[PDB]
Amino acid sequence: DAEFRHDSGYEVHHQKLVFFAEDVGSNKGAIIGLMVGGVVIA
Amino acid sequence: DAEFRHDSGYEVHHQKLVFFAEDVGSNKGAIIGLMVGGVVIA
Amino acid sequence: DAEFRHDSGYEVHHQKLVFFAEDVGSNKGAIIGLMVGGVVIA
Amino acid sequence: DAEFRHDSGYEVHHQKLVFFAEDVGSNKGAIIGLMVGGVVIA
Amino acid sequence: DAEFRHDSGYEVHHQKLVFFAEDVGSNKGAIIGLMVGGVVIA
Amino acid sequence: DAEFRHDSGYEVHHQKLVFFAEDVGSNKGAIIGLMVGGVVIA
Repeated sequence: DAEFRHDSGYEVHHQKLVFFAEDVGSNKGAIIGLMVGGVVIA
Repeated sequence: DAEFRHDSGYEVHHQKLVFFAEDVGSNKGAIIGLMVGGVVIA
Repeated sequence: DAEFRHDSGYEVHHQKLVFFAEDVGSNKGAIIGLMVGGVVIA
Repeated sequence: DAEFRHDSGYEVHHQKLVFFAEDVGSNKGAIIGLMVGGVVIA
Repeated sequence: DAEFRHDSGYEVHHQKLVFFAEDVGSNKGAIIGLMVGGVVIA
Repeated sequence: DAEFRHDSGYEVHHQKLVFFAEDVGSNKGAIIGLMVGGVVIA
């Protein structure tokens, strides 16, 4: 008997690429990328 | 007996590439891309 | 009997790439990427 | 005085995505693509 | 006086994604891709 | 006076993604990718 109780709100379980989550102040250079050679933020 | 209880749905998995989620202040340079060589944000 | 009770608590994840979590002051150079050679933030 | 002497190397740069170069034996599964989820080779 | 003497050409430039170089025996599963979730080779 | 003599000895490589170099026996599972979750080779 396999009883899997998952009352969550997502379907990810491998790679989760996302910035923030709740609430931040100011995003002055928010970047999230693998092998990203080159990026300038004021 | 396979009882899978997932109160959410069936989509978005393996790779989740997306910025934000709830609500941020200001997106001054929000970028999310792998192998992205080149990007300038004021 | 396999009783898995997970009320929105995915602690065991593969790869979780995300900045912040609760709330910060100012994001002046928030970057999260593996093998990222090159990045300038004012 | 800017003297740039480049006998070769004027066509590709930044991102060089290509398989092989001189000569291999057998290509039984030669793949080169970023974010490529799904591929089966016998 | 800037004297740049570069005989050779193609070889590398920021990102060099390529398999092999001289000559191998057998390529039974040659793959080169970042963030590549999924690949089966016999 | 800047005398740069580079006949076959470059330094600006940044990212060099490539398998092998001289010559191997058998490539039964040759993979080169960052953040590659998932790969099976016989």
